[PDB]
This record gives sequence, C-alpha cells and structure tokens, in this order.
Amino acid sequence: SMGARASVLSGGELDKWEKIRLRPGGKKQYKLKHIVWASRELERFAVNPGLLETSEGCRQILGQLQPSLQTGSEELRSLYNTIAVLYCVHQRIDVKDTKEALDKIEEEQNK
Amino acid sequence: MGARASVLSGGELDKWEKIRLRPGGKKQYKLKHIVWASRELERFAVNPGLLETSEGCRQILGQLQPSLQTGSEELRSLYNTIAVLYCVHQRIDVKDTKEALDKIEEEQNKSKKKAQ
Amino acid sequence: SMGARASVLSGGELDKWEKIRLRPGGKKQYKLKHIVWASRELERFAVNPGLLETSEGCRQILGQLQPSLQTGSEELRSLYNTIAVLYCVHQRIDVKDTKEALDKIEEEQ
Ligand SMILES: O=P(O)(O)O[C@H]1[C@@H](OP(=O)(O)O)[C@@H](OP(=O)(O)O)[C@@H](OP(=O)(O)O)[C@@H](OP(=O)(O)O)[C@@H]1OP(=O)(O)O
Ligand SMILES: O=P(O)(O)O[C@H]1[C@@H](OP(=O)(O)O)[C@@H](OP(=O)(O)O)[C@@H](OP(=O)(O)O)[C@@H](OP(=O)(O)O)[C@H]1OP(=O)(O)O
Ligand SMILES: O=P(O)(O)O[C@H]1[C@@H](OP(=O)(O)O)[C@@H](OP(=O)(O)O)[C@@H](OP(=O)(O)O)[C@@H](OP(=O)(O)O)[C@H]1OP(=O)(O)O
Repeated sequence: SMGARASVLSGGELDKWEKIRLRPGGKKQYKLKHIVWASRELERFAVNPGLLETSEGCRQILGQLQPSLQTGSEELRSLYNTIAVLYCVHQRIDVKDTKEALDKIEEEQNK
Repeated sequence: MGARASVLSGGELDKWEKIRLRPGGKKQYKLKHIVWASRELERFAVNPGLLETSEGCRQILGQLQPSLQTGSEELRSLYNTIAVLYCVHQRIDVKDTKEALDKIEEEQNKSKKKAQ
Repeated sequence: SMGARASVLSGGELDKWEKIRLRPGGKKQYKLKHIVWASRELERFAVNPGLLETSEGCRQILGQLQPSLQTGSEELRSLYNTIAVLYCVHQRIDVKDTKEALDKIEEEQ
C-alpha cells in the first residue's frame, strides 16, 4: 500500500502537479509515478528523499546534482528536471511544462 | 578467515564487538556491519581495502563528508561505521557511535585550528 | 548482438585500439568488449555514454572522474583507464599501452 505518493506533495500541490506537461507544448503530464520514481532514484544515489518534501529540500538536491548535469545521462537529467518542477510546485510558481520550470529556476538564480 | 571482515585484526574485532551502535542502546557492532560497509564502499566505487588502515578510513570519511548533509540514512550509517572503524584502528577507545563521531572532528578541528 | 561498438570508434580507430596493450610489455590488448563494458559502466554511473564517441566527450568524463581516482575501486580505475586510451585514439595520439595514454593525459592536465 501507500508510499511517496502522499508525503512529497500535498493534495493541492498534487492537483497542480498532474496539470504540468513533461515537454513544452506536449501532450503528456506528470503523474504520481514520476514522484515515486524520483524518490526511489534519490535513495539509489544515496540522497535523502525526504528533501523532496520542501522547497529547499529540492533546492539542496538540485545544487548537489547540477555539476553532474553536463556529463549526466538521460536518467540524471530526468531526475533533475522532475525535481526542478517539484521545486516550482513547492514554491507555488505556476509552470506549464518542464522547460518553463528550468527557466524560472534560472531567473530566480540570476537575482 | 573472512575476506571483507579481516580489515580488522583479531584484537580489533574484540573491541569492535563491544561498541554500542547508539549511545545507551544495548545492540552492538558485529561482523555484519563491516561486511556491509565493505560491500557498500565498492557499491560506491570506493576501494574497500581502505577500511584496513586508519587513514584508509580517514580518506574515505573525507571523500564522504561533503555528501552528509543531503545524504540518506544508508550513507550516514556507512559514515558512522567507518567513523567507528577509524577510532578502532587508531587505538582510540570509544563506547558508542556518538563518541566515535565526537572524537572524529576533535581530530578534524585541531587540524584546522593550528593550520590557522 | 546489438552493437554499441561502431558508435564509439570508427573502423580505423578500431584497428589501432586493438593493438594497444592493457599494460606495458604485456601480452593482452584492448578489444571490443572493453568498450561495451566501459559504455554500460558509464550508464550505471549516471553518465552519458555517448560522450565516448568524441575526444571532447571523453575529455569531460575524465575531468569528472579524476577526483574519485585516489579512493576509487578497481572497477573505477579500469573505467578511467579504458577511457583514457579511448581519448588518445580519438585524439590521434599514438600510444602502445594504458600507461603511455595515462601519461599524456597527465601532461595535458
Ligand atoms: O489548459 P486549459 O486551457 O486551462 O483548459 C483545461 C481546463 O482548465 P479550466 O480549469 O479552465 O477548465 C482543466 O483544468 P481543471 O479544471 O480540471 O483543473 C482541464 O480539464 P479536464 O482535464 O478535467 O478535462 C484540462 O486538462 P488537464 O487537467 O490535463 O490540464 C484542460 O487543460 P488543457 O486545455 O491543456 O487540456
Ligand atoms: O566478563 P565478560 O564476559 O567480558 O562480560 C562483561 C559484562 O559483565 P561483567 O561486569 O562481569 O564484566 C556484560 O554483560 P551483559 O549483561 O550486558 O548481557 C558486558 O557484556 P556485553 O558484551 O553484552 O556488553 C561486557 O561485555 P563486552 O565488553 O565484551 O561487550 C563485559 O565484557 P568485558 O568486561 O570483557 O568488557
Ligand atoms: O604481419 P605481421 O608481421 O604478422 O604483424 C603482426 C602485427 O604487425 P602488422 O599487422 O602491422 O603487420 C603486430 O605487430 P606491430 O605491427 O604493432 O609491431 C602484431 O602484434 P599485435 O598483435 O599487437 O598486432 C604481431 O607482432 P607480435 O608478435 O609482436 O605480436 C604480428 O605478427 P604475427 O601475426 O606474425 O605474430
């Protein structure tokens, strides 16, 4: 029975999560399965998955993951992209797709 | 013998099996913990032979400490074991993991405070 | 029987790959398998395995692997070693064994 489908995002967080599209202009949208995947991934990399539960938990993860980005595989970048959106959701920063999330994260990063 | 378990000498296993995992708790360290730590090290692509010496463990802890604040329970357990393992090699008598960690940065403190 | 070996080295790079020896004065030499292995080794470490197809790709993987090298396991150093030779091949640097390859990588760094 239940797992990380309940501890990472709140109900309202969740309903905004399942409206965000994976690729800009695309058809497919984040589901619970991506959150489960990301949490199990974090522990397979020895990172604390509880950090997914808060906006700075993810801020910390993304800081630790980013230097691996250039050389990272498709798996790494998906994990990072998912955690970027989770950050957007925890911050209540409205996003339409993954791309807009990385954008807003860099804009917040420039100031 | 035992391949991964022999990082400790016969005498070191004797004090090893006396050190409590958590302070005031009664469960203690066993072979299963060293075997586990070794296997975890090579699962993080680190050389398990480093557990054989005080500075093998010194090097491992330095390589792991950056990952500690965001690390998972398995990484903190690994660090804690290697911390205790370092104190055993160093003949530093400790009673639980907390003591091992506490002395660990007394070492890491004086290293920096006479450097400065 | 799927490939993943013609993606990394060209046919002529392959002919020189297969003359490099694993160790100086040694008898054993690099083979296709060393590249298959290196490639899956990079996906298990979360790295993009396409970076092996270009010298620039390898140059970067080496940079991000070097820090782990002092405390790294036998498995890590063999990955690093294999990719160091891959680099010189891509770079048209001629080496006879893993040691020469590692040395030249050293002086570049
Ligand atoms: O993206 P919109 O142009 O805004 O239009 C709608 C809509 O938005 P409205 O609230 O204005 O009706 C719904 O979002 P919800 O009310 O359900 O929260 C939604 O409706 P249904 O899925 O129930 O049909 C659905 O898609 P989704 O929930 O998958 O985002 C869809 O968005 P799209 O127009 O992009 O399909
Ligand atoms: O004589 P030992 O066989 O070596 O056993 C004693 C002890 O009793 P004493 O007061 O007579 O010394 C405890 O036994 P327990 O009640 O806790 O169940 C304790 O035993 P533990 O091993 O379980 O802690 C401790 O044992 P040790 O230090 O070996 O871990 C210690 O042994 P030492 O006096 O030799 O240190
Ligand atoms: O045509 P061959 O005289 O038989 O030459 C080859 C070959 O040389 P070429 O393919 O270029 O002609 C290699 O030696 P090198 O050219 O690098 O010096 C080879 O060794 P490899 O397995 O690394 O290719 C080996 O010479 P060796 O006995 O040193 O291994 C071998 O000659 P043989 O097939 O007669 O052994």
